Amino acid sequence: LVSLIRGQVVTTDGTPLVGVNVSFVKYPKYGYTITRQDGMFDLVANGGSSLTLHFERAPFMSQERTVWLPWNSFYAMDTLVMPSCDLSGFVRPDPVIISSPLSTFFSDAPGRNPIVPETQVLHEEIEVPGSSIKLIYLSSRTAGYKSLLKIIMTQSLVPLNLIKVHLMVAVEGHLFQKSFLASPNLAYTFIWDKTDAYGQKVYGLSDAVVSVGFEYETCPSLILWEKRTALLQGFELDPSNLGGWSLDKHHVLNVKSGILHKGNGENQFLTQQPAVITSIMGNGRRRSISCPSCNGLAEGNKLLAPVALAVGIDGSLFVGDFNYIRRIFPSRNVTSILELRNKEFKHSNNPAHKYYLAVDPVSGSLYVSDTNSRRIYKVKSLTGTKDLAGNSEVVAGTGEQCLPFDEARCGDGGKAVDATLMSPRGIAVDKYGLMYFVDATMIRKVDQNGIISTLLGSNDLTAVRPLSCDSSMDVSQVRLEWPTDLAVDPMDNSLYVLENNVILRITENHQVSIIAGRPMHCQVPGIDYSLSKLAIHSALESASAIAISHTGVLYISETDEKKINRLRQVTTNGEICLLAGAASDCDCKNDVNCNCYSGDDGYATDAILNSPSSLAVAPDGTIYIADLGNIRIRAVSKNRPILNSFNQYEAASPGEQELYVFNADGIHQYTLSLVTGEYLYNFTYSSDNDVTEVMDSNGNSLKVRRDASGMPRHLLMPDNQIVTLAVGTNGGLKLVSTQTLELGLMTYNGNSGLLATKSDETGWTTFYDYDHEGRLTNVTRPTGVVTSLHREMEKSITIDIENSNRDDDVTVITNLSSVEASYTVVQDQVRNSYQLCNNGTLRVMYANGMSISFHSEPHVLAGTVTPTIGRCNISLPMENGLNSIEWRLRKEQIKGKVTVFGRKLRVHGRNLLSIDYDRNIRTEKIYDDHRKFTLRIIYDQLGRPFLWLPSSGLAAVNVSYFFNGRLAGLQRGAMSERTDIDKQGRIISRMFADGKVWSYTYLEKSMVLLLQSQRQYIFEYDSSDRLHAVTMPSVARHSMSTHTSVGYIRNIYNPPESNASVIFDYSDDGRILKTSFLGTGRQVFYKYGKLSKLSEIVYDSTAVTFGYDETTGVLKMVNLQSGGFSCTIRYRKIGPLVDKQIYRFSEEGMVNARFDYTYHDNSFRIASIKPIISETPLPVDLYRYDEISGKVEHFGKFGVIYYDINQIITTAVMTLSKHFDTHGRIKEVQYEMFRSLMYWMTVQYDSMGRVTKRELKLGPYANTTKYTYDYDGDGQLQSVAVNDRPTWRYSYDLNGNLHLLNPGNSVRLMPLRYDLRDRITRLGDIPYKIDDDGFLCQRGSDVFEYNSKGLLTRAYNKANGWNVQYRYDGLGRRASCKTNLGHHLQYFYADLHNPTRVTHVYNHSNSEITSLYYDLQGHLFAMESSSGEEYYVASDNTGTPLAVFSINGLMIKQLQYTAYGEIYYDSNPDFQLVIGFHGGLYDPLTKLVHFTQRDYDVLAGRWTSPDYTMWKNIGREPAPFNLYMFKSNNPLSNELDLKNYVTDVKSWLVMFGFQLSNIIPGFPRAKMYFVSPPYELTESQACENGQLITGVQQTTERHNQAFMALEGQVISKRLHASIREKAGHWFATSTPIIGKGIMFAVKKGRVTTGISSIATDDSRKIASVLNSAHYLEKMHYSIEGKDTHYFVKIGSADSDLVTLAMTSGRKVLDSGVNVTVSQPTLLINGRTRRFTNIEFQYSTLLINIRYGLTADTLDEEKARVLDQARQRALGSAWAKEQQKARDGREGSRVWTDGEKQQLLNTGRVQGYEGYYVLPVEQYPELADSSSNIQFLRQNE
Ligand SMILES: *[C@@H]1O[C@H](CO)[C@@H](O[C@@H]2O[C@H](CO)[C@@H](O[C@@H]3O[C@H](CO[C@H]4O[C@H](CO)[C@@H](O)[C@H](O[C@H]5O[C@H](CO)[C@@H](O)[C@H](O)[C@@H]5O)[C@@H]4O)[C@@H](O)[C@H](O[C@H]4O[C@H](CO)[C@@H](O)[C@H](O)[C@@H]4O[C@H]4O[C@H](CO)[C@@H](O)[C@H](O)[C@@H]4O[C@H]4O[C@H](CO)[C@@H](O)[C@H](O)[C@@H]4O)[C@@H]3O)[C@H](O)[C@H]2NC(C)=O)[C@H](O)[C@H]1NC(C)=O
Ligand SMILES: *[C@@H]1O[C@H](CO)[C@@H](O[C@@H]2O[C@H](CO)[C@@H](O)[C@H](O)[C@H]2NC(C)=O)[C@H](O)[C@H]1NC(C)=O
Ligand SMILES: *[C@@H]1O[C@H](CO)[C@@H](O[C@@H]2O[C@H](CO)[C@@H](O)[C@H](O)[C@H]2NC(C)=O)[C@H](O)[C@H]1NC(C)=O
Ligand SMILES: *[C@@H]1O[C@H](CO)[C@@H](O[C@@H]2O[C@H](CO)[C@@H](O)[C@H](O)[C@H]2NC(C)=O)[C@H](O)[C@H]1NC(C)=O
Ligand SMILES: *[C@@H]1O[C@H](CO)[C@@H](O)[C@H](O)[C@H]1NC(C)=O
Ligand SMILES: *[C@@H]1O[C@H](CO)[C@@H](O)[C@H](O)[C@H]1NC(C)=O
Repeated sequence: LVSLIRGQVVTTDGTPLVGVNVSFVKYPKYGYTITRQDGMFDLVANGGSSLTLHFERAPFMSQERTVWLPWNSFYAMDTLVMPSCDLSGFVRPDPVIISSPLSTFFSDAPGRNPIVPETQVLHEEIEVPGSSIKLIYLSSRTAGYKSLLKIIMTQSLVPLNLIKVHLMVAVEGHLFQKSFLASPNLAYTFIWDKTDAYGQKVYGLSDAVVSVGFEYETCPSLILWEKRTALLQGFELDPSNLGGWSLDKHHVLNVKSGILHKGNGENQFLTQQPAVITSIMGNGRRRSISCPSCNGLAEGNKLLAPVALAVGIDGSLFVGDFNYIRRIFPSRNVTSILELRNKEFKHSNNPAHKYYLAVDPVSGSLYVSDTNSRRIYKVKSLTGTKDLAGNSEVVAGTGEQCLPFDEARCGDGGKAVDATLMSPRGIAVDKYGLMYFVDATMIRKVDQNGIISTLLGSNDLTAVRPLSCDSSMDVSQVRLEWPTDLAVDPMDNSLYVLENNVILRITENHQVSIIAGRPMHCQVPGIDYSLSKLAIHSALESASAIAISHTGVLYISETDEKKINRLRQVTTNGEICLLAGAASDCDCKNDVNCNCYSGDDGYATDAILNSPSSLAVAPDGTIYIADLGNIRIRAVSKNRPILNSFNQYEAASPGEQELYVFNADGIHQYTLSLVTGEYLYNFTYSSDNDVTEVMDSNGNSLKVRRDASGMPRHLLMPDNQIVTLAVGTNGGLKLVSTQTLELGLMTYNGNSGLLATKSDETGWTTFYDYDHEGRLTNVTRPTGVVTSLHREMEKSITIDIENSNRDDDVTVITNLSSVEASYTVVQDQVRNSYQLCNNGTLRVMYANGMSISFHSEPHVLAGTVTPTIGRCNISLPMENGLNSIEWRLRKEQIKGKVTVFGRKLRVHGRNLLSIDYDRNIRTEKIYDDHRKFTLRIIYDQLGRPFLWLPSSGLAAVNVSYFFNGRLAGLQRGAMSERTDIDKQGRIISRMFADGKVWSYTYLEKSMVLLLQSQRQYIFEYDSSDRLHAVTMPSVARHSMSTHTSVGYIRNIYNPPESNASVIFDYSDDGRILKTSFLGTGRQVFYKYGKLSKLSEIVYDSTAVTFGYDETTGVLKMVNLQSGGFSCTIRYRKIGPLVDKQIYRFSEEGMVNARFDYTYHDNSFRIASIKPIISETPLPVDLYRYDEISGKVEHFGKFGVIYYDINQIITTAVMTLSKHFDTHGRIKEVQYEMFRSLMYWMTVQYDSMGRVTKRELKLGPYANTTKYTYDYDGDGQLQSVAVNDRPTWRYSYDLNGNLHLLNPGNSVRLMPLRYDLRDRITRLGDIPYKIDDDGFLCQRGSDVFEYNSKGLLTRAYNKANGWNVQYRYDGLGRRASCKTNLGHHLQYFYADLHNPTRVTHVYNHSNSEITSLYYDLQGHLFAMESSSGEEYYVASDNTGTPLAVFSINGLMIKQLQYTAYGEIYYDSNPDFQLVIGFHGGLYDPLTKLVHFTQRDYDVLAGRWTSPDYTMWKNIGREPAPFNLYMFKSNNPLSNELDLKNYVTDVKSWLVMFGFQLSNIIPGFPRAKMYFVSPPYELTESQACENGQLITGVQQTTERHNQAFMALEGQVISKRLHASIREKAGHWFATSTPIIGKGIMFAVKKGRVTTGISSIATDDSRKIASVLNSAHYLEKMHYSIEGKDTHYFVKIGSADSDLVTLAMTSGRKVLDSGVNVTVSQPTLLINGRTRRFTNIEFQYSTLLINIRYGLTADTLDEEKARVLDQARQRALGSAWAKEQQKARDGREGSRVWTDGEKQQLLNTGRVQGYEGYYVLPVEQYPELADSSSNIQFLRQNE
């Protein structure tokens, strides 16, 4: 094409000349330029060919300079200044060039984590109301984000004579020059502003030319130069033009650089993807020698034998097609230009008849050199004349072969035409027009005059020295053995020789050196470290051809003709890698049944070549291969989108299942579904190509209302809502707002475009700091938390990530090479490795020992432009640990259009599942390979799934949509739930299939949910749709608030007319830190360690530690320590899988346990469990599975049969048959023993899935009992009839409290009483007591002791004389139960998939172990004793045991329960059953059923504690609720949820018994929990999963998720409006003390504040006072409900009092913040002190500052706050102890009658004092905790 030249002309000193006439003459093209004051010359010339330039000046010598021009680039010419010394064996410069990585990383959740560590990028977002389209900010899409180039020119060792080092950097016309002095480890970092020489923005990717010169003391005039190329990222295109922000769905394609810039922040550098191979000439068949119809199109045109290739100055490819020389024009047409009369059809593949081509860059002359004719020819006419046989002229040679020892030296010194040649081989023509050629074993020159000479002069055997491995010697010392190909480097102007599998370089200074290949001089032990990526250390296997690109890249052809047929690439850095040609399993030359032609229109590295003979590099950088064996010319091109028949470009995202359509200019037209082919988004533009409308598939249009210049004004949302956009004078988006909400408020750093601040409606301001390079260095939050990023750019780029509040330091190390980008994420000694290879492979090597390898293939629909993960190879650290998953993609085309898109999932060559989409009928067929499962998903005209048609006669699921595409209703047979919406899109009605209607009324931020029973719930909201208050039907108002605190976000819930606050403290990343119950003082502290995983849980006097392995990072230990008692759980793992679980106890009587696990070969499936309880080995339980479905076929002694969705559990003795209805609900259970029916149950449901009828037969001879259930207007259980006779009646409060029941078997109707907080107070005559935290305290004479974690530690009754104590493990599970009546049991959890499931019970009274066996629904069905006894359990639809049968099929126990779980009949009370009502642990003493997180009272029919986490989502999903009610007062039916409407393939598969989790490693296992497990338990399972801190970790996750995706499209199953959710913010935000626009940072306990433009004057006053203060770390407490934080200031308060404009008292600011100035006098440990005290307070948040002058000020305040907290802890502990004595309850210590009386009268006991159990020195957070205090006398 066309190139641009730019250079400077200077004098001797360095002054630019004001008058130089720069001239150039080439073909008919003429031109000249005259330099100005700057001394710069700018010229336009044709690229590729060599151009000579003349310079004219008056008092200076007129000089000429010839240069090799790049094809279509901006050439920066060397500076012009207006020979005796010889450097041989001197050290050449070997620079290490490190470029800043490409911005390929982005965030999956910019709202959760905006930090991209590796590229130091800020990825932010703004959610807008009325649309799912977001506004995205990416800090790399700015002017401030510069391109870096670290050039390490010297190492630790400097050559002795080196004095000066010179540097040159050439980027887009710019020429940077700098001189340095010789120093060890000398480096310079070049910064590019992404502009050209004219100050214009450069888009995409650019090439930099780095030149390093070495000046020696021996010769100061000459400098040893070395040229290297580097890739620099330019400006990213801005598609949306919204003040530096983009629309989430709006993309742009850079057509020139081949980059897909997605609006969501995702950048796809398409040219950096695997290279593509295509056939440009030939059809694999030979043409006739006469060449008939050889003049036409190149593609498919028959060849004979392509032996030579050369690219002309025109861009034409000259083909040495044996007999004829054919020219391929840029128009892709072929014309024969020369016929060689000495070529015969027989000698086509003969090496003796092989000739070589070369193009002269001065004049486009083509030179031919035939080895057989012993001459060199020049083609006369390159257009081809009539007589083609005589279109050549002799350049060199007469035709006769001269003898090796010629006297006249084969005509040297004279004319080339008259001279004689030995055997001419490879030819190359220099920049100056000098012709070079290989003549037998030497290199000969043919100059401009026509005189022949010898460069590498042979026969001088005396001066010849063997080839030096490291140093470079002169031409005279070099001897050549079998040289073939020759080429000139268009960047160096050096000559490259291919000689006996070694490539050598001849510089312009006649210096020879090895560039590629390993000679026998230093073969072994030449290199001790062996394998390396360098070309010098890699041996060449039968090399045949060489080619050099204009960027100095060397390509080497290697052909063995048998199996080795490949093309390798050698980059400027000296690294060698495979470019094309896979290793063929078949012999191409010997084997007759062989095809060595494949891979065309696919990836080059996968393709199989056959005998490559010649290479040539095209103007665009594509490599041409003379594939002689396949009679074709093949092209290895950069991966690029191709213009289709419609003049459009197509790119795709397989992960999002989207296809993007762009016009010829790369402007985004449409987004279609990659599966469905239906339009998802349509983009319309203005005349200036500015985006004005985004129209989705549903008809929702988001209009961008613009100005005539394209300036954005506002967004017109699909609901006709206006979102105001205010762009600043710097061009940056300043404000995003609605008529009520301020969605975003942004400031920028000058005109760089770098986001300085970003605020939301809550007033939360985040501050961003960058370095001079525009890389993110700090992120400061209003919590005072700072995230810091530090870069160290060396041979490897290291980024250090630190947080001010945590010790979780993360470091990312990046090593970029020719083959791969290598990443290492380090957390202490735990190292995770990631490798992103050029072939498209992503390899993860986890610290745990497991490795995952994702492999890319071209997409079947989108082509080579989009690689897809079609293979996944997993490796576990074990004997048979290799696993493999495969996705096989297919297509069906009718009339050139896609009809069917098929995907098949395979494991070890077997089909598991097939997901096929038929575009004609709009159906998605999901089917099994063995006729077991079939599901059809029907899509509507808008491309939305609306109907799910399953097999086995199951009820179909169908959905309704509103006009805007939002889900309107769901239906599954007779069951349906519909909604109606406002004009505002708010739900106004909710209709159920039973006729139940809920109304939703909206009145000024308040919502009123009314039921037909006239029960009313009022939800009061914020502008941000977060709850302020909830009024219950009882008219009791619950209140909530959220506020930014110091180091966390505090969420407060206040019960009605109470100050007993329930607080949930969350970190900035959304992790729980503290759970507080201010009513009694209950606290749970959560700590996170160096691996960013849970490290400690502290509550009361109990400390739970989580130990991780120093190297693997896996959870090794969980240790609970509560004084003397210790409970330790230890794990051993095979990668992330548990293979050993140990239980250890410190207690005297308690027994230990061990569980050994084995896994099935080549899987993640558990094969066996071997238990050892109390050093007594138990029998091994074997697990057998179906390899196609993951179905458990055998477990222990039980066998499982699957038919449709029904299951049969069999043994030689028993058969348990479970029958399910069309809705997947249990309809019949049939338990048979010895071919006789022992138990049968039938369940019948109403339209809504409520149990209406249950028939039960308990025993083979017992009668059948019929139970009928009736529900009230709200679906609450009203009555229960036994054989059509009313037996039970239930009634409820307006709040849903059960206030009337028939207890047990009684006819009597008993009333239940409640308080305003819904806490029970009475059950008939029996009084109940619930504490201020909401926990069960007393039931008449029964006393209950619940700890801070909400676990029952002790329960007793002094009157009835019974006492029960419980012990728990570190994961919150009940470990033991011990009574004063002899009972002592221990519980174990051996099931890895169900960690809350009690699998084994150790009984201390008989020393026997009971093994519990559960069915596929989780219900108990069998038991096995270590004594040899076997029991068979009959369980109901809720998993409640109703009957037990002996080993001989005899009913030994029969239970009858009420609807709420109270036992009224027991045939054998002495037979103790561990599992009770609803599958929990039933206690006959307490009458409670224990589930790991909550306890259930069977007498009251409610939970013993509230689930305060309900408050988190009740605002988003408003519904009738009660904190204590059991299953919405429907205890026999499965809880009603939207999950009952099966709208996803994985959920349909689960129903059919399929367990994809067992066959697809990593696939999510379906959760089988009634009660949600505690945080630490779910965390202990998920901690083995890969972290997501860095960008490479997030890239890996995208690969994992895209591989596990089943359906082509998934619906958003939500019948509620989408709410903008913040991390750790649950409720309506309280006004912050740290105002909007104020920066607040707490680094190592030191406070620093900053101010932005938007900050108010009163907010700046608080900032000024808080600056330079010292925060009392870990010493912040909840005092009288207040979130009090302590600070100290060393100096006088005078300066700060002037700022506050006050002297003393209280002042109220504009925000409402209270400022109190006082001078208190404190008495701490007998020491009196008076100081100034400034207090800042808003609602519960309180910030206190103490002023001092001494250095001990911080230490004195620490001693003051701890003593005050000690007084609070002691005051509370003694009060609680006195209350225990008053109530008649058992105290913490055993007191005598005198001690007890002293406590009752005074409040304290003489000689006794409260001491900390957990030391306050290590646990300062427990300083005010009364539950951490123990009363002891001085005897200890
Ligand atoms: C942890 O370990 C603990 C052990 O350290 C463990 O506690 C022990 O648990 C077992 C099993 O539950 C207890 O044994 C039971 O004892 C029952 C009490 O009966 C006593 O009183 C009677 C007087 O009224 C005596 O006649 C009777 O004597 C019999 O037992 C003696 C053994 O001590 C023996 O030497 C005698 O020869 C004599 O046979 C005894 O002293 C007892 O009732 C009970 O038996 C029933 O249950 C067995 C299964 O558990 C059946 O195999 C057996 O056939 C019995 O069933 C019948 O009775 C039930 C209840 O009435 C009915 O539900 C049945 O349908 C059935 O009824 C039919 O048959 C009757 C005639 O047999 C007839 O009258 C009916 O009309 C009907 O036709 C069992 O042996 C043991 O005492 C506990 N030990 C201690 C120290 O606590 C604890 O459970 C473990 N915990 C966990 C969680 O695992
Ligand atoms: C699911 O499909 C059924 C059809 O099988 C839809 O039911 C129809 O609903 C209309 C009212 O909208 C009634 O007039 C028809 O009589 C119903 N058809 C029959 C015979 O079932 C139903 O609306 C769909 N459900 C949802 C929520 O999309
Ligand atoms: C909830 O309110 C009660 C009553 O206002 C507070 O209890 C009082 O606290 C003061 C100071 O500690 C004592 O002098 C009183 O004797 C207490 N009254 C009684 C009878 O308890 C209580 O501290 C408040 N709690 C919270 C969480 O703010
Ligand atoms: C600023 O301080 C005043 C006074 O301490 C707070 O007002 C008191 O609020 C309580 C509880 O709402 C009332 O019982 C008192 O009667 C109020 N006293 C006065 C004199 O107003 C006020 O709430 C504080 N401001 C904020 C936003 O926390
Ligand atoms: C290329 O060759 C075809 C014959 O195969 C001919 O029809 C066409 O006109 C040619 N085009 C050019 C570039 O002259
Ligand atoms: C920002 O981070 C760097 C990390 O090298 C640190 O040196 C610096 O003190 C930080 N500054 C702020 C704003 O805390």
